[PDB]
Amino acid sequence: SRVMVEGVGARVVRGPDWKWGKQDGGEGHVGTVRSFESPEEVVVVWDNGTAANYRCSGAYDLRILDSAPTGIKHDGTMCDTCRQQPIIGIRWKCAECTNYDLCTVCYHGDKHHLRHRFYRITTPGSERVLLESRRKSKKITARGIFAGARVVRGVDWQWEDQDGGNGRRGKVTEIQDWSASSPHSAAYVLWDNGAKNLYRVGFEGMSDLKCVQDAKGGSFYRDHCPVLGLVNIDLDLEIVQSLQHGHGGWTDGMFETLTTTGTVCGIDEDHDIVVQYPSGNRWTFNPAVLTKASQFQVGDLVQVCYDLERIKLLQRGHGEWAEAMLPTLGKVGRVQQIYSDSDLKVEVCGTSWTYNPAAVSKV
Ligand SMILES: [Zn+2]
Ligand SMILES: [Zn+2]
Repeated sequence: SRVMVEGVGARVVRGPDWKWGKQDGGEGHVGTVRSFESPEEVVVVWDNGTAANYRCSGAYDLRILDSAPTGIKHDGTMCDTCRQQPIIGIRWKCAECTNYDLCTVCYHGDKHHLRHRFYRITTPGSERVLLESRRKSKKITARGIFAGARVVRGVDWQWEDQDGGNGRRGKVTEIQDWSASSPHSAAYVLWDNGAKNLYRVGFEGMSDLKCVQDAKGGSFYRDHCPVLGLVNIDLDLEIVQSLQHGHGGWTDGMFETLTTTGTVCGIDEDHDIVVQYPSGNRWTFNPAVLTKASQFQVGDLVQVCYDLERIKLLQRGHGEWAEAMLPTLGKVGRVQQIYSDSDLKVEVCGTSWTYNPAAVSKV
């Protein structure tokens, strides 16, 4: 029979029955499952330092953002984008393709087709659950202990005064694997006093760090998470690797580039492109490997499309159509925010709406 996996170290966010205000630091803010008091109650240490108990039965206060730090895996599978094998964490199987799967990073990282509906397979024992397309679903940004975060020592600290002392600060440079069997479970810190090291952020449910300034950890499809209880690359890795022959090559530190937008910090002598990512990493590519787009900027004034057929198509295709939007057609408005799924929050007619970026034009 199916049973709950009491996965200590799972990275979680607030769930559908959440009623505890801003205890997590806000929606999309991340925490670590420290332990289970029972099969109904779980202890979470949020990245902001707050420890609290939550319901994981009948009522569900939490969603799983990443279970990979627990080591749970799906032997006999491979992620067809990044080639992780076995898939560690939640398994995401494309329902519309033959024998195609993604890991959680590639799934939330918008790899494969966003209009193809996936199955969520949370555990090896889970029945597969058909989801809505990512293209039509709400995407938010994770916040907490991620690259760029400003941190102090956390509750489970046992590393002497490596930080220079309790309350001394440092910056997370990179989320790493504490061990091969527990990915995404550690954070490398550069302490302000020049010291540096790797600390547990999820490994064995440990919280060595607490951010005083949380950072963005990339975006995810919130309602696709199971309840508990510049330039981008859109080309298949085998392509990338052989294209990289004589243009910087490939190393296993570059997988960030497959799902994370990087910025062109330069152009070298062999006409290859140097690219910097929020990790702090620089990487060099054959220009073929890279593709650029995302047009608009915050504060841009734009005109809403005035072809109703087209704007209906555009809004529906992106899961954001409402008849109430009719008075915005042809109106000029201001880009308030560029969402992670490329849609736009636009101030128009004294309200805000979410628009497909093709549904507006720079004025
Ligand atoms: Zn993957
Ligand atoms: Zn597919």
